[PDB]
Amino acid sequence: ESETLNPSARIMTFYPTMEEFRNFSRYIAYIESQGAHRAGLAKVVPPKEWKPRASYDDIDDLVIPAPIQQLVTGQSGLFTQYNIQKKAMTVREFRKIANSDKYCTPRYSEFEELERKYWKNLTFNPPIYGADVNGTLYEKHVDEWNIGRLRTILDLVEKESGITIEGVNTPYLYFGMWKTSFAWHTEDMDLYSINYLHFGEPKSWYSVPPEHGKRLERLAKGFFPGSAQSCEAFLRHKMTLISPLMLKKYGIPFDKVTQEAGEFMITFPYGYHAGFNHGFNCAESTNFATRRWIEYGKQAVLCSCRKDMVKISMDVFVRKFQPERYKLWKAGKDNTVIDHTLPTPEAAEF
Ligand SMILES: Cc1cc(C(=O)Nc2ccc(O)c(-c3cc(C(=O)O)ccn3)c2)no1
Ligand SMILES: [Mn+2]
Ligand SMILES: [Zn+2]
Repeated sequence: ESETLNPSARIMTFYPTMEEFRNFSRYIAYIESQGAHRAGLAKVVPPKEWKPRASYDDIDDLVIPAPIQQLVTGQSGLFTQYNIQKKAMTVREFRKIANSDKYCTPRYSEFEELERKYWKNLTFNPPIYGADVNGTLYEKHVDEWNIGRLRTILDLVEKESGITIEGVNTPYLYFGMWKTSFAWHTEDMDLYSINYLHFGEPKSWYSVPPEHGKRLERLAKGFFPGSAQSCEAFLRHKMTLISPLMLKKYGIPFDKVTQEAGEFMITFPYGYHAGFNHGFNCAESTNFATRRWIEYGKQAVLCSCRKDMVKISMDVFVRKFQPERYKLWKAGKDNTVIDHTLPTPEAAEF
């Protein structure tokens, strides 16, 4: 049944009506009923009717406390990205650097050309990413798909423990410029994420189906044996860039999509993704959960080499949503096997 929906596991694109767009968790359940999760990544174009903010003219004063310069080293489609923290600057100052002759987008025709220049010049002229800025650009009254308050069961973490985790159950803003990158990764605790491109040049994405995630990890461990030996989940460092030609050379299934201003991207549990920005832009994102995520959370393989890494206690989720398995799980005897093709239980009504 689920196997027969999106059998190619390609990235799907949805055009919800305003009525479908009102209930967040419901529409996520719907696109899962259509097999969208199999790609690991889906695009959602909101109704033309909709807008999270009337104007972005008031934000050039917004502070980016920790701009990051992205040093990239490597060759032959394999790279490691090193972050050099720069001193705080305003959106105004960032935009100026971004559009400057030194850092601005190169001219090009088709997307494949711009993509080629990305992989050829990755290691040159390291750009600056205005990443991980705590905040939201949603107007306080927007009640549809509000990244600040999506109301999924991820809310159980703060509700139960008072714990907030920046960018995970709070919103992050990302100011891009040409050739700024996000490395191959799944989300913390293998959660969902939502990404909204407020304004500016596009953001291009690569994705690998969850059902082939393990194959990507095996490749990554082979190419980086030192890193694999020091950490049980070194891709969570988010420093590892791998070109689509390299994935193609080693038989890893993957898809590409380009995100335009005003569009949503949804990543799904255990969905590996990576990509880059085309030029000056701004994105807002956070994580979220569904009932399906819980098993993923229970089995997520975490970074073993850093204290300050993100770790959510699964206990409250197993008690409340899997009470019959709690004893078994707590005694380490819960051998549930994840089927990456099945849609979340909330999808029943479709
Ligand atoms: C140092 C340091 C920290 C990070 C990081 O946490 N990055 C991160 C953490 C979680 C994510 O989901 C994404 C991410 C970022 C984007 C994007 O930048 O557009 C798109 C998709 N995923 C990126 N990268 O370098
Ligand atoms: Mn991500
Ligand atoms: Zn680690």
